Amino acid sequence: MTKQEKTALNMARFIRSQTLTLLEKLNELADAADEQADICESLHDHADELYRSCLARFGDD
Amino acid sequence: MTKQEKTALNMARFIRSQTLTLLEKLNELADAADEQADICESLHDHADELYRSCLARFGDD
Repeated sequence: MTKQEKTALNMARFIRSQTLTLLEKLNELADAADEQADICESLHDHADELYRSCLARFGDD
Repeated sequence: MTKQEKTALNMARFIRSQTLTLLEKLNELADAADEQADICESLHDHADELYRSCLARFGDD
């Protein structure tokens, strides 16, 4: 892939990892952050979908 | 807010900022990352919704 695509792929990997870390933190606050943990769950799945879409488009090459 | 809520709010702010940076990068690659830029657009809006939900729940106090 190009260098510019590699930066974007690396950034998508990082965001997926940070949204998982934040989901864990919101889940640890239990009832105090319940709605927020539910939104973040969907955010993490959305981050994972973006990362896999970038890997598929820019990789194997 | 508590210290634990402040960590989660700060993390949600950071993720919102990183998803905007990644959206700009994917938009700069134009047709080469078009589907990915469309997914990331929705990701950034989702990140913004999470941050505003955390600010509303944990703030003004």
